[PDB]
Amino acid sequence: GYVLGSA
Amino acid sequence: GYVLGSA
Amino acid sequence: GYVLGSA
Amino acid sequence: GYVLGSA
Amino acid sequence: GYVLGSA
Amino acid sequence: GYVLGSA
Amino acid sequence: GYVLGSA
Amino acid sequence: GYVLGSA
Repeated sequence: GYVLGSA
Repeated sequence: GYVLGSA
Repeated sequence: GYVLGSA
Repeated sequence: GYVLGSA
Repeated sequence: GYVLGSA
Repeated sequence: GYVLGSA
Repeated sequence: GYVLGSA
Repeated sequence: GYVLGSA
C-alpha cells in the first residue's frame, strides 16, 4: 500500500 | 494538488 | 489542504 | 495504515 | 508542509 | 512538493 | 513504521 | 518500505 499527498 | 491512499 | 487516515 | 495532514 | 505517520 | 510513504 | 513532519 | 518528503 501507499499514501501520497501534494505539498 | 491531490491526496491518495491505498485501502 | 487535506487530512486523511486509514480506518 | 497511515495518517496524513497538510500543514 | 505536511505531517505523516504510519498506523 | 510532495510527501509519500509506504503502507 | 515512520513519523515525518515539515519544519 | 520508505518515507519521502520534499523540503
